[PDB]
Amino acid sequence: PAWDSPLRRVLAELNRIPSSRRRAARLFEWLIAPMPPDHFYRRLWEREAVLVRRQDHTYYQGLFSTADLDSMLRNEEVQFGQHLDAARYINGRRETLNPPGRALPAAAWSLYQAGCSLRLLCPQAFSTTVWQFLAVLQEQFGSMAGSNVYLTPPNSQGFAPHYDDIEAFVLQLEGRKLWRVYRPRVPTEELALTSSPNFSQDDLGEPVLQTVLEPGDLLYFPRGFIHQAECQDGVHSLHLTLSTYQRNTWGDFLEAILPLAVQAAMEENVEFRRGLPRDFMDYMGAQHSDSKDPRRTAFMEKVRVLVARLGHFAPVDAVADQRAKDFIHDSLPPVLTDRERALSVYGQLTTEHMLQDGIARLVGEGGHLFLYYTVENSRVYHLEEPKCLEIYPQQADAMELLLGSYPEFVRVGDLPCDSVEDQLSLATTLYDKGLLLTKMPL
Amino acid sequence: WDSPLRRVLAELNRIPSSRRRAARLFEWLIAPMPPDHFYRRLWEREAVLVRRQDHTYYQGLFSTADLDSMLRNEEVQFGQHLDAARYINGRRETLNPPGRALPAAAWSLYQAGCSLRLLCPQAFSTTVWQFLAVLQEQFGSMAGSNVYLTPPNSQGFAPHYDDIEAFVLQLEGRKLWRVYRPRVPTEELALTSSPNFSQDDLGEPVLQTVLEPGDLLYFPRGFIHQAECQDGVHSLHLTLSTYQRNTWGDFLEAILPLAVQAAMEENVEFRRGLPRDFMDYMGAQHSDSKDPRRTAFMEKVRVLVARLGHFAPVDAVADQRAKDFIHDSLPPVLTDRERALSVYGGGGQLTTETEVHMLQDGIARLVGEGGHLFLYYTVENSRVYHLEEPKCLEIYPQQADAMELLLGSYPEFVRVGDLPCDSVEDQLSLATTLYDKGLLLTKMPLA
Ligand code: NI
Ligand code: NI
Repeated sequence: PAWDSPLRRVLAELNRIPSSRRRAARLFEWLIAPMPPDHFYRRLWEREAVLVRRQDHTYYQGLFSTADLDSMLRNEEVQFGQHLDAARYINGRRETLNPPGRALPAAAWSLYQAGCSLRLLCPQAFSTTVWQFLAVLQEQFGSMAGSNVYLTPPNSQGFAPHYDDIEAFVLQLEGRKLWRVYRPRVPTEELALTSSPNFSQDDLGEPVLQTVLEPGDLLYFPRGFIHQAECQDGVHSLHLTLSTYQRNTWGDFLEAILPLAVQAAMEENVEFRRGLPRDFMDYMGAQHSDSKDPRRTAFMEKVRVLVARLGHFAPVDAVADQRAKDFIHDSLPPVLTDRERALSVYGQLTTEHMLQDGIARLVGEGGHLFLYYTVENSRVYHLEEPKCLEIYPQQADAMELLLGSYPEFVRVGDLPCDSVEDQLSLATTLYDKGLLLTKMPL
Repeated sequence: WDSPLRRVLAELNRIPSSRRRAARLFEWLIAPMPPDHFYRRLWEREAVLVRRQDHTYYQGLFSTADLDSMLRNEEVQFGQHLDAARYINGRRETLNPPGRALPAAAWSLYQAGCSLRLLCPQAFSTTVWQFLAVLQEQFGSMAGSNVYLTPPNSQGFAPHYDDIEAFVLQLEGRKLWRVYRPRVPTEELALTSSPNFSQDDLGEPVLQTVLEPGDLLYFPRGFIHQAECQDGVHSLHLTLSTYQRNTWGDFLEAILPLAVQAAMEENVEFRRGLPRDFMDYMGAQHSDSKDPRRTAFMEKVRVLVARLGHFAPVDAVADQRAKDFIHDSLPPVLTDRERALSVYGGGGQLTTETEVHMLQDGIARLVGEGGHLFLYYTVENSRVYHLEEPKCLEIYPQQADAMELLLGSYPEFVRVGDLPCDSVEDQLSLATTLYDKGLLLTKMPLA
């Protein structure tokens, strides 16, 4: 019997699936199993919270353990604040207790002992298993996948009730914790855009979901959904919560669209460049909130039709590209399979495909062309400034093909350039930067 | 001594609404055209020339002498208040010798061919002031002016197009004007001043004339123009300029981010996630894409942008622009009646029995900002653009219903004791603060 924890099983499996994309689907299919991904997104994602009773306390064995924390605190410069917070919720308040500087096992555990909950901002940096997990999942999210690990001692609550500004996937890892989740309390909170203030017990009402998680379980809920948790009994609780979809709304897309749309409208269409009525302020202003004038209301219309006309002028593509750019510079660097590694520079070449599917994007800025890529990003968010390189027009077509036709191999001498000077400097540059894998080791 | 201008100004002084005075002065300025026809058909559309057959028309406004007495009796200074300019053989060349333009240094440059341009004459001329201060009331946007003096057989400026509606009042001498239709759709009602052009680049003048004292030549932004003196006579024209940056676009530029803001706060569809993989079908790279779900994204966009209108704070922006107009506005020119009835001659011991209305119709805006109410006003502005910071005063919610009344019902007199106000201390306080601040007048001389 090849394997022991379905995590280790499925992880090994991904190393045997050749398409980074396909790997990405898979892992998520696993994450919410038995449930279909397709049914989840269509009806549940952003719609409702979700418990997955796994029945398998060993489901996640290998991802992260109390031990792995204990090592980290010993073997790495874990700093209170920057990497680790000590939290308490008692008598209805939260108290944070971060002794300045360095977070040593001694101190950490002595805080844990005093009822504090331990929260590890960024264990993707230190654990390479978590790193992989995220870096695979983020490719099917089209949005940064981040994660924190929470440890709560017996008979204590770490944090107050609140709603985040992200989609949360709680994975129970060890122990048992009593959760209470709530549906958005009012229209304006449904899919909220800002973390909420710390709420008290009167502030809320009756939960839609109230469960005790056990290792292997998964609990998911959309942003705006309030939630609190606690240890009871005598057992510790460990969980990793995965999070994404921060600032990834149509709204936030529109914000960028519109300013450029109006600029365009103004340069290209003259109606946008005409002068306002001269006496418009005789009927427009808070001061005339209530004018009977029937040109108060024509003005109002003209603003709407003109606003509607902007739909036509909006650089929809140009902004999609710019958001991707941000996802790239936002992304955790790729976890390679063994096959990929070996075929790549990480493991010469001649006129006889893409390293992975989600590591690079081509983006025209200022009549130029830049290929932005992930493969030199830290395992800390934005610790690296964005990384690109300049494509010259001659090679644009080729580069576009390479990205559009993964995972299909292409002969270097079938890359639609002008010359064979081009075809070689493109595959050469790409290959060295770790963007490109060969079918036979060079 | 007695010209049409002198006559219309003495007419304005007998017209009690400040809003009628403005209309009437414009009617005078573009006569014999009716303004009604001008603003519907020709404003922003066509160049317009008024052959007036009257040299005396603008007599009073400004003369060459008035420009001398300026130079010698006020610190007029090169760069800042006065520019010399020359166009010869193809190039403009600018020559502002640092320092204080006195007459010696001025006339020399005039003699050497330069055209003199006076940037801020309404500061020193009190007729130009009245002229602009009245006309801005009916343009609803800043009315600026410069005065251009040009010696014979010369040309001061290269051909350009401006970013403003321009009215040219020919005051002395003669000048050959050439006006040219916007050359391409993107230069029609253009957004910024053009680079100086070379006579090779320009098409066929849509209009060409010699202007004589008393004529008026209007033409919209975008329209290319240039002028030259010929014969042996000089030119002296004032150009009145307006409507800078006062477009439906500029209104929208402001609306939008507030509208998107409100839309997200106030409606869940905007707060929803993009989809997980849209950048598989939406990119510059995937410009040409086949995805079908693409043309769905595209529509979602257009349909949400459509929705955003129905979220736009159109009043609140109007109000902000009002507030900027107020700041840009020249300070008002009082009739002798306004002056006699207001804090310019007699002082605040009034009563519930005093009848009162606002001083003029265009000196104040009431604007709600940060849960507060402020009356912004022009009566303390300078006759120099933006020299003073925005002036205003706070209105407490127990007065706002009065204050709105007062502004709405100019020029109807309202007994003080009939002001919607909860108390009689409140009643008197508004009236008094408003009067002493010089925003109010009484029907009867206070003393
Ligand atoms: Ni939370
Ligand atoms: Ni000009």
